[PDB]
Amino acid sequence: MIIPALDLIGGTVVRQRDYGNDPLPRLQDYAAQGAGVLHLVDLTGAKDPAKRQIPLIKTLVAGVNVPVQVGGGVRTEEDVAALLKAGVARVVIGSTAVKSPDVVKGWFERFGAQALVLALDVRIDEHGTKQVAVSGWQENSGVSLEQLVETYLPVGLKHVLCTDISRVSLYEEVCARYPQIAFQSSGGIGDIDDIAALRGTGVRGVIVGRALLEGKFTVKEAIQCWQN
Repeated sequence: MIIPALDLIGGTVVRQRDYGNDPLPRLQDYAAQGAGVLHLVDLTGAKDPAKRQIPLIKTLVAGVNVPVQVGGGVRTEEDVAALLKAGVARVVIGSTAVKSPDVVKGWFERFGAQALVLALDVRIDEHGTKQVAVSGWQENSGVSLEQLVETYLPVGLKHVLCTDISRVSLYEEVCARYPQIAFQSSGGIGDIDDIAALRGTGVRGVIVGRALLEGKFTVKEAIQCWQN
């Protein structure tokens, strides 16, 4: 499916570039065009978990009729629980999934794999290895995408979000290798042709953010393309 995305700072939709303070009508129109899932990044919370935008997230989730996956500096069991309590369908786990796998495996056991998405940044190194990194501005963490995925398979891993931060063959490879996992792709979507390029790869979800904000195409057009 297409997964439209918004990044939020203090109630503001951002890319830094300001897109106004109307995230709810934006999300509602995404849903209205047929989106089955939405993606939110809480940039405020990612900078200070004490300022996690729980009240706003509550309102946004209550305001649409589709599951929303939400991430942004989720570090603790308590972060996960508070997001789910606010009505989030799935919590997106980034750096913590690389940093403390045994802890996060406990979270799978507690919350269920349907409630968790692992967001992994990947850069292809000199040798062609898919290296995991916790962010675009930090060095590789010393573990490959395959190795980290295989760490979580025994607790029923089902959802992985994969962002290529080095830049299709990448997604073809990992999706084929782990057909029991629903991979999402993130980044690199500049126009409708980019969505088409992902169609035969095995990727289950396509995160689309900035291209929607820039008016390159609509959610409806993205879905029609995806569905061929």
